[PDB]
Amino acid sequence: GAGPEMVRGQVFDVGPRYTNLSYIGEGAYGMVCSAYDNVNKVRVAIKKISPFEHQTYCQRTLREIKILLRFRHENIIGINDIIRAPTIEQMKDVYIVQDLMETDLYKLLKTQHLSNDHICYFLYQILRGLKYIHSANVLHRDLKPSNLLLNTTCDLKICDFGLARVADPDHDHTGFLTEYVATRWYRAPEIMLNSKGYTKSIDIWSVGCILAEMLSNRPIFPGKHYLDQLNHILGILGSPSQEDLNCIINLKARNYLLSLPHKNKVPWNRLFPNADSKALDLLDKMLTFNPHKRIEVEQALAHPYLEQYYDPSDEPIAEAPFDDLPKEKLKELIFEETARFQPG
Ligand SMILES: Cc1cnc(Nc2cnn(C)c2C)nc1
Repeated sequence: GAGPEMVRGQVFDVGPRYTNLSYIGEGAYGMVCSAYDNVNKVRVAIKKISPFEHQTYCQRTLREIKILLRFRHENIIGINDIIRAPTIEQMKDVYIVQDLMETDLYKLLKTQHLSNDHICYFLYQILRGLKYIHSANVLHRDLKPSNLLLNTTCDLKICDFGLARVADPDHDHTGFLTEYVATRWYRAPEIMLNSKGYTKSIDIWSVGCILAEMLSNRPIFPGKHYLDQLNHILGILGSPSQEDLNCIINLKARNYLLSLPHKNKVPWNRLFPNADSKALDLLDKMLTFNPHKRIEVEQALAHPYLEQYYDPSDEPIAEAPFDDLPKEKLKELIFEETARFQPG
């Protein structure tokens, strides 16, 4: 006989297939470990999910499961296996089995200086992954260094699709200071002004912020609270032009911007004196105030900075485009979506 494996006073019950566990880290509702896969004879990553108590955990779990099982791309993390009980009644936790990566960009940026060739390659793979996501009419909505995994040879995979949504550009408008879910430092200016984050331009902003942080090892706009985030953006971009204010029809939002003193643009090359001039030209185009003028993913890939990698024939798209449900229907939905990994 035998008993289930334990990590730090936690059931991490993945055996007999997955053994020899090491703690990696965690989040709000999951411990993450590596484990030796006895079938494929490789170490893998396993994330323990326990979402059946909160309906926002269930929504987020299901959304990501569905997206990652549909998606297939070298720059997007997949799901290799899902472990759960054979019945709904006995199902308490779900384990998601994924390729084991060495680290993430957040950890790498706190410890390592990136050469220009590393920055270039990382940015290429982010955008290549993002082209596929956007081609499926999906928005990631939470791109940040900790959601970018790296292997030992610096190949990059996008993870964490829990906040992802289908794009909805005609329902993007909202009022001033609308509360938002995604990570503050990577939030586009429009979120704080008049946007629900339903357009592809929201992810490009986040990629711009990540590019800036790769250049200096420091987040470019570290806001300490909701409206501070906009202070930081305007601090570097300067005051919006008359033309860009004219696109902001909502009066509360517009008049807030008109109330502020004039701020000068901080030149990119002053902020980043050792950066490649082409990297700073692309940065400028991704961190454009006005989301309609902001560069799109496919244009970013065609930018001179990425000419060593750019190859649209090797940058694939999705074959096709990709609520009020209680906890019990969401549990049934999660059970159903994970059925393909069961023995029999
Ligand atoms: C899904 C997933 C999550 N994490 C990893 N690896 C990782 C990240 N940080 N560290 C220290 C390690 C070992 N691999 C895959």
